Amino acid sequence: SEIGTGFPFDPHYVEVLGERMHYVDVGPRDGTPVLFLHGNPTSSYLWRNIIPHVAPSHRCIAPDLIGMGKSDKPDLDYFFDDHVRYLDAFIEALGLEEVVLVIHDWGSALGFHWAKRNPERVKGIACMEFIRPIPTWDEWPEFARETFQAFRTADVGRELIIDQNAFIEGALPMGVVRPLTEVEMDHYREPFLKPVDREPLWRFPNELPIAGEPANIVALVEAYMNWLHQSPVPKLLFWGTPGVLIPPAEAARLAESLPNCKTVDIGPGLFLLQEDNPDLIGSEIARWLPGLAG
Ligand code: NA
Repeated sequence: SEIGTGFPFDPHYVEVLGERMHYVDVGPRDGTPVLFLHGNPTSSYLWRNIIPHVAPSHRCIAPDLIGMGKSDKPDLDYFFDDHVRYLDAFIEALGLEEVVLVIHDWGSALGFHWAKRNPERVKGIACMEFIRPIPTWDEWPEFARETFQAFRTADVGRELIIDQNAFIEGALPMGVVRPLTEVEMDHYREPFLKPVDREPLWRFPNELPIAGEPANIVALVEAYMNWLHQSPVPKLLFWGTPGVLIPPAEAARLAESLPNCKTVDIGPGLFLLQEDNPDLIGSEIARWLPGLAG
């Protein structure tokens, strides 16, 4: 597939709530910008081979979430609400008005939550392996079930994620169909070389709305899934087999229940669909974008 391992983007940094957040910023500076939101345990690196399909026709902005990627690492609890506050302010610091969202994992919770609060400002949502309510563990795929249950068990989770760096060395390769190369692994490892900096990677999977907990995250996600269900905004939904957060049966269900939703099968896929078929994801987004103007 010739999947590029390089990250050939000029680094940019903007002051947000007294901290520096890194972001990619390429492509033309008129038109509607496309805002790329990664999740755990990733960063803007996740979008490296999708962005070139879009940059020719649209501005691409891809921030690194606070405590992740090349962004500053303040001493926060790194709950979802921390991420909401920082992204809201990133968005304001960049003077963005209307945007198109391209989102994944916790980047999708952030995006969908920002959309619900600012519906008039989002012209489209491209999403994949995104956060929805997981009412039973039974719907979490077997192969990844014990991994995440352990992440969420008291003290054992921290030892795995902070001490063994398990999210990076274990969960991450598991969530990619193809074998990641060492070069790719080293980019992903980069922000988390020091154990103490791995805090956001532990808090996040403990924020996942699974089996009713944490209750506040469940309610928030349900609220944005309800907004999404009601919203006429154009939607582009990428899915793989068997997936992780989004099983093929869930995508098919959403294909019918979500208004103005086009679904796209990337082929074999787990968690980081971007790593398995970035050419289809990129080119489909690029084809879909011009229609957003009406
Ligand atoms: Na997570």
